[PDB]
Amino acid sequence: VSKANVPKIDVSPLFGDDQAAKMRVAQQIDAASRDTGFFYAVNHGINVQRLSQKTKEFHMSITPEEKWDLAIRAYNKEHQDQVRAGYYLSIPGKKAVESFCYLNPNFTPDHPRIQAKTPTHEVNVWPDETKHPGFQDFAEQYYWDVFGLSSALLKGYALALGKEENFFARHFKPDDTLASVVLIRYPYLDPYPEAAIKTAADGTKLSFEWHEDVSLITVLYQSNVQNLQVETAAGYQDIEADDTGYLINCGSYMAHLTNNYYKAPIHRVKWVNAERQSLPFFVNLGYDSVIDPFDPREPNGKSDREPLSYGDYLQNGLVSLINKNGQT
Ligand SMILES: [Fe+3]
Repeated sequence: VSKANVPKIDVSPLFGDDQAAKMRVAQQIDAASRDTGFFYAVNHGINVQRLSQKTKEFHMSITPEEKWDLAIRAYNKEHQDQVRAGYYLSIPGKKAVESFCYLNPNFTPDHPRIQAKTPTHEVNVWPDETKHPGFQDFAEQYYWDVFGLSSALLKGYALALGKEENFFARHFKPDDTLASVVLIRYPYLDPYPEAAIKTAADGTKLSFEWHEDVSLITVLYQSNVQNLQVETAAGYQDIEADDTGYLINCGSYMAHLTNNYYKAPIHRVKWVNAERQSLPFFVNLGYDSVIDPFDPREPNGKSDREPLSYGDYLQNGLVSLINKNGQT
């Protein structure tokens, strides 16, 4: 199995006003997006040591009682309003992964999308402050820290495609973004439950099967344990780990609006028996956000693809992904 070319891109110019330096970053983003589809963002300014530490404290200290109280509807019939946000339980002996998902902290009962009961909008659920002091504060802060990095990355993608730098970012707003953070624990288990290991067609043992991401872009921090593979025409290639950088890829909404010029890379998660974290931030726009599709290959950029509302895209995509790769 070969190793994927995943460049490390210094994204710091995207926070500045040196326009030529931003263009040189955008060229590297373009090149990566047309190759394997992945790159590492380095010099990003986020304290990822604190993120990993606080996440570890939470996963290791939460109890079965608390997990039921926080569980999404798939695990607790009482929580009919929690489809996205909450705890995703492991099943001892059957399912190893567990995770906690939270959404825009601005989604409160006062928010009009919550008042209207618009699909995909939910109010976050949190553990008791006294049992997990500082966790909610850290998690909400982190949402806005990674929001800020993601805004900057969206400027790079816009420039890469020959658009003005706010082309995507103007639709990525703190008041309505459907973006999510997922705090995923992959445990060390001995013996490891065979039910939690899938066998790929090529024989590889997997924790999560091939998929395209449901996102505009995905902004991922992982601990330093190699696990990801990307599909190329010549087969799957290993993505090397880097626990100081963020791993970035496009989701299927980017592929739609660029007429597959920037594809959403197909990728999968190898089984590795090691305690590790996987902390994605899924960059989603607003429920009514629409970007007119275009084709960067054409002189006039004309595309015959229908504009797709981001909310309808996200509702369909989240359900499709559960149906194909299983309830996480
Ligand atoms: Fe993915």
